[PDB]
Amino acid sequence: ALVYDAEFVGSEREFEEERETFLKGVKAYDGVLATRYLMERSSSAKNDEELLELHQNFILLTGSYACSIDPTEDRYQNVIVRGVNFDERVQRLSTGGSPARYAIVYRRGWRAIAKALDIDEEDVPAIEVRAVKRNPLQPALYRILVRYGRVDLMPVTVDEVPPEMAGEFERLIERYDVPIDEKEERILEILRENPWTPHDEIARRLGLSVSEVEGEKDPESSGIYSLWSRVVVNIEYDERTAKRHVKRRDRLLEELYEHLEELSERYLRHPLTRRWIVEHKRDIMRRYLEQRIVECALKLQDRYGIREDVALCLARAFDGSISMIATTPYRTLKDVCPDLTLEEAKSVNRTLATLIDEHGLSPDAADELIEHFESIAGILATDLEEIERMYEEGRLSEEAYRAAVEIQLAELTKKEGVGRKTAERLLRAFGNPERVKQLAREFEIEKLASVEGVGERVLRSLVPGYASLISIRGIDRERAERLLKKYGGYSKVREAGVEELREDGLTDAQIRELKGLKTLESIVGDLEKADELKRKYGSASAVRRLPVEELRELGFSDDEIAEIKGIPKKLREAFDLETAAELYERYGSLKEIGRERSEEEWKEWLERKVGEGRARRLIEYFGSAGEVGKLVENAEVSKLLEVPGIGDEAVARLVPGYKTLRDAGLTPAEAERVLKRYGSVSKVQEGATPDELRELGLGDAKIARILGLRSLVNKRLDVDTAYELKRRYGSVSAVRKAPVKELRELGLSDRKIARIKG
Repeated sequence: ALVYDAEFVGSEREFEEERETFLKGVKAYDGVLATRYLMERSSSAKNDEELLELHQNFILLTGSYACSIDPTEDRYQNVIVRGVNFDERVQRLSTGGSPARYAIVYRRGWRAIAKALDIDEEDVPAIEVRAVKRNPLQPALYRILVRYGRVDLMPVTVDEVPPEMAGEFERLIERYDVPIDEKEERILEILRENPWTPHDEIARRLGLSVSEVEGEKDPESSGIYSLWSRVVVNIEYDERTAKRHVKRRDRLLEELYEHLEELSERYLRHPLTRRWIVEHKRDIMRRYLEQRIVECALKLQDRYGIREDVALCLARAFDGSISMIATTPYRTLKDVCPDLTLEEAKSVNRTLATLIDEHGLSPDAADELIEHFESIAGILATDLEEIERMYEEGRLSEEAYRAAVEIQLAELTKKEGVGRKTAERLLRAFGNPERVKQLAREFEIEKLASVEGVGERVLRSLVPGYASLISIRGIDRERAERLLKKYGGYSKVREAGVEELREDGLTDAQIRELKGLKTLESIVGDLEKADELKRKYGSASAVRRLPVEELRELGFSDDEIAEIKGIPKKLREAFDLETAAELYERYGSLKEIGRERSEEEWKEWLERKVGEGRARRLIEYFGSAGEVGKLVENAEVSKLLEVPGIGDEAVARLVPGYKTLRDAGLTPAEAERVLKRYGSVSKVQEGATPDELRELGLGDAKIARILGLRSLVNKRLDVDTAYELKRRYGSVSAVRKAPVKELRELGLSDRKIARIKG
């Protein structure tokens, strides 16, 4: 068994009220477990909808009591979870906080707290707060509230859950204006689609690990946990709302149990009473555990390719929890499952994998970092001088200590302009790289520049939008910081009103360059107007290609409108401005504007057959489209082919039957004589004779194809006899069925009769 422990150092009074709080939590979480038990089998739409709400209500109250654990954040010490000291982990965080509540947010973290409070009134006095799918709140936010003991923020009734803490979580994020890095934006993208997307799924879709997605439960980190921490610490604590919540929840917990009892009869023989849950607690927990072990073991095989026996071993030893395994040191994993290979361990523990493969650490040195900092994010969240203090006190080996420092430095030196000495100076002045990165995002340019080594290039790579503004001539460092802070980033500086920027001290040339209004100010002399059009429409091409009515409507004179559209003056007073523009932006220029069946009918007929391009080639070559149409009707193939760009393909599309004759091996001239003489390939097959085709200069081979005789010529019959055989009888098929003696009367030999018949 792994080590869970904690000692209570509060007074006797504080011991009593703390056990009171924890036991209420256990009782609330029993409701989560009991309702979960019922939800395993569906009933009816209205029944399990009522059951779901009850479930969520238990989740809220469990969360609320969890928030109340360790209010003064000093009633516990030496909080140990699975051999790991949580006191040291929470103290390293910039916001600190209760190590007890910190433990609760972890799976089975309640075990350390239950031991400290001597909870023995119930078999498995669990309090969990990691519900995802059925959580009435945004799951990450829910855990962060518990972490920060926000009794004031945690709702005590599903009906009183603010949308901004659930589906509309975006409203809460935008309300307090916190810095958000690129990775966090990628995560929020997924969560906007589905706020209740599991973190393993988010990681899978972003090509990240769970740890990268989650981050530390502190503002100075990166991930969804860090983002929510960044928001929540900005929300002032409401003591009155907290006390109202505390005043109401005990009574609410009883109502939920009364509701549970009545609703349970709708699902079972006997009601689910408080007494029933307590007595069957151990069996309910075991049932949950065994089915989690199965699912976990399968996942270890499917996703991580771990052997079955090893997977089953790991799953049981760690409560069927992948996230518990993924944060467990290699040695601890190998102690409970000796058959585990390092590659298998590196497969599930991405932190271990990265520390070894991407940072050349030994497994033992990596295990030090995992036990002390949990992940890379933990190292980045930790102040440099704190890591150095840990080394001096002999609580970190040399290999582990130096690797920590290198990881902390590399986070900054990967930026252009930042060397080791400058990176180190930034860490000593601002603690950790995450703080340094957040200062840049808050545009604290002067603050960062107070450090030696931090000049223009460093500021260009660290501070978002700084390089963009400082590139504009006449804008120095001081003004860049003012503009960035005032409007909240480069893009919003660029969106600011013209008059605003002028009174900020910017020149019209600077504003023009900022908004890219150059080509639009050339079109119209005003800058505000040019910006309004850039805003209202899209580009210079959009304003230019606008209808003339709307341009006059915008306040443009007809002189300007023609100038904008580029309409020359012999076109302006020749027509009205409406038609003058219509004709100009239809053709290239002025001189290109200088451009049984009728002419237009023949034109559109040609454009349908050979295309508009090839048709114009024909119209230009000859007199008109009516002349081309006259050649087509007379099967003048050769003369049509005299046109450059017009080959067999186009001619075949123009004159019917030509392709057929070309396929049969006839030259264009030969096909022309046939089409002229007979009119159509159909009438050729129906009426033309071999003697007539030989007159047109055709050889016996082509004639066979033309008359469709090759199905008889192949039987070593000549064209003449095949033609006569195909004529007297219906078709080629009918000849084969003809009487033998009837063939003999026609003069056919026994060998030819044999070839025909078989």
